[PDB]
Amino acid sequence: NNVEKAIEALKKGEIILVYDSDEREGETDMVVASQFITPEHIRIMRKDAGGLICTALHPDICNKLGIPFMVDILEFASQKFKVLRELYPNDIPYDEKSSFSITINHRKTFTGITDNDRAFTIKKLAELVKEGRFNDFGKEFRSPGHVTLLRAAEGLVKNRQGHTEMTVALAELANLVPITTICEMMGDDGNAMSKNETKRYAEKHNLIYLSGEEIINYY
Amino acid sequence: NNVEKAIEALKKGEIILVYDSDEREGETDMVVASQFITPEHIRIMRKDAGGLICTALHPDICNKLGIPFMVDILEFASQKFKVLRELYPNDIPYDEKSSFSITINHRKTFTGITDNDRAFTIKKLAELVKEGRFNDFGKEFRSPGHVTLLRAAEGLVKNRQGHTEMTVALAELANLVPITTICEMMGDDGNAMSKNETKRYAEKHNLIYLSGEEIINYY
Ligand SMILES: [Ca+2]
Ligand SMILES: [Zn+2]
Ligand SMILES: [Zn+2]
Repeated sequence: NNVEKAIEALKKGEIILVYDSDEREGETDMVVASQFITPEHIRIMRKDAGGLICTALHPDICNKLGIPFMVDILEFASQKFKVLRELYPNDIPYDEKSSFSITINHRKTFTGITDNDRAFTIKKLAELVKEGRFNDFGKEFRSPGHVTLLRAAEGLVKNRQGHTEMTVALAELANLVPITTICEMMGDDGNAMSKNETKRYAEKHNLIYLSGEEIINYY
Repeated sequence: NNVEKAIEALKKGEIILVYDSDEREGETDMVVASQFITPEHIRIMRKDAGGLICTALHPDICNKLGIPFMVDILEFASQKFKVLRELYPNDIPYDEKSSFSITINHRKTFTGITDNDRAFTIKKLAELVKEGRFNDFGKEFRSPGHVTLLRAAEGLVKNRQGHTEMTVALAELANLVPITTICEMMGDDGNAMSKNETKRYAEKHNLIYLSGEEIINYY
């Protein structure tokens, strides 16, 4: 129904809005299939959403490339930088653990933060995966950079119900490269844009709007 | 006089604009003293600037906190995570190393991304430093988070002339806690907002428009 529409929207390279849940973060993210990302998508995200621009990757891709969770990197590096051990995220409110990963940048980009640079870098990642050029990964990108990556949990929505898993799930259902770029919608009252408020944005912009349970049930 | 003008502005908790040299980044960053940060500050930055919201710390503050360069952490972790080996920052886009450090969220924040959460996270960090409670760092903050920290170079603008050093140097002259929060301004053409547009922006909002080399020369 609504999910199907969302799937069709993704194949056409459009942006969809996704609400997680009232009991979890209670935030709405703008979503786009990374293989169709454009400079215009980013400009719209920094302007109309305002959160962090992140690109979520399916666990299968992360494994083929050896991409780890950021916490695993810090935990290991604490042997030399002790303070990192003190910063461990053992108390995250809305969930057990975060999906944060490393941050990259295309060695070809200048500063890497402009809309053109980020869309370039993101489209390149999605393209290298779709073409199976895994051996060219380390060659095409560097790190750190300005493009933040997220790693979706093994089993997707079965073991974790975050925007990271949900959006990747939708891309899999659409038979696309399981890679998505998401950004949270912030409000003018210093908090996250309300559910009713993001919903309006969706209808007023002809975009499809979904909630966590809808996607999870379809999966 | 132009620099001292920006100084009086920083102490008043105002946002100042800085345009660096054209032979490096050729961009304009929004700048404000982190100890005087507010949700509105973040909101303005994400809407009219759009870049990455970063907090730059004086090298002395970094050493007392144990905060290293993100490149050092990845260089070390590459012993276990091979993917990081092929991403060695040997082709540094600008100077020698990236000023990028770790990302953090104060533990008493919820999602960390909202304007209130990020402003709280930056203000509490300024408070912790000003009160000299360095050993409380891990007690109050967690990593990774939604705010990106930058580590200024030893000797600041004397050894490195990046946005990170110029803005921190200012905080020193202003006799404030040497911690600043910066956001690069993005243009609608997909690139960084040009100097002509930043000047016009500074005028309409009546904000100081300081030059990069002016700050260094005065230092
Ligand atoms: Ca989140
Ligand atoms: Zn989320
Ligand atoms: Zn206090």
